[PDB]
Amino acid sequence: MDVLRTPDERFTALPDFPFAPRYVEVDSGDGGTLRMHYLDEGRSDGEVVLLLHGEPSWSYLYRWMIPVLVEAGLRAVAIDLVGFGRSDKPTSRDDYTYQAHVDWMWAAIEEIGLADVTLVCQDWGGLIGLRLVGEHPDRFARVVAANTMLPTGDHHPGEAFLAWQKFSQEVPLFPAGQIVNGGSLSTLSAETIAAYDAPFPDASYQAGARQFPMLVPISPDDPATPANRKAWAALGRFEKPFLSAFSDSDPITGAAEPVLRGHVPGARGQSHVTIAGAGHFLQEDKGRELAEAVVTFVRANP
Ligand SMILES: [Cl-]
Repeated sequence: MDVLRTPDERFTALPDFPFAPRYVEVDSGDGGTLRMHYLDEGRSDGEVVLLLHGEPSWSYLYRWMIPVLVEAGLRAVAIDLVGFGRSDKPTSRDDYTYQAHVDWMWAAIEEIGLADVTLVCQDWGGLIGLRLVGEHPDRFARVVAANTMLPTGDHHPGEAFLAWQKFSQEVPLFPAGQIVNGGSLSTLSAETIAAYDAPFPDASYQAGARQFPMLVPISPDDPATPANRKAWAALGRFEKPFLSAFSDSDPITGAAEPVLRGHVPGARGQSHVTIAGAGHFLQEDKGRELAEAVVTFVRANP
């Protein structure tokens, strides 16, 4: 596969993001190697909180949450998906599949060497992350799901998702920063918008961003349907702590909240929260509040 790397000059002086870039290498899947970017902050022996972003964001999305987690004595790790952030970026839309993202993310987790992980996931961070919980439950001590789901293709995704999907394909120029603004209640600053555009100097870097919405299973003939059904079944046996921390103003994922909460046995008896006054990208609107909920949940489940 052919692969681009975003020049480092794109990431100079991003506001509120004083976290050193770290990298791991993973197999591309067709005989080469891809570099993936991650952040690793806080005490080296701290309980790991793994922060996974989705479409079309990157670890920059977690910048308000990281300091709260670190101050609480936790180790915050955030990984950029292939195609995003400071990770390498295959050039063909056909290089990106649900399976490939799952394999790439698992390889990153393994290479970094994370154990007894508290997953915090949103959007595609959870479509990938929750599948990984199903496939490797022993790796995850706890799970926080926020504005996400694990679709098998068996249920209609809702009109809000379909409107996003159509826009993502039809828009002539794909404006990642304005998309994140679109899914936030707060007005993102010009510098924040620029931080989300930083990975994508032009359209040649955006194949992963264009393809993601087409990978969401919305019918049972999806290539991910068999694996997602198996992962869903495994999540239905996950007895370890599971927290629902969805926001109140996200039409795309709102319907998924009670389905996920009801399915996972480890959600029973946990103090689920609704993050008030936040849109889809709830980490932008109420990042501190979500991080505080994660700290409370970790401490309540020693
Ligand atoms: Cl999407």
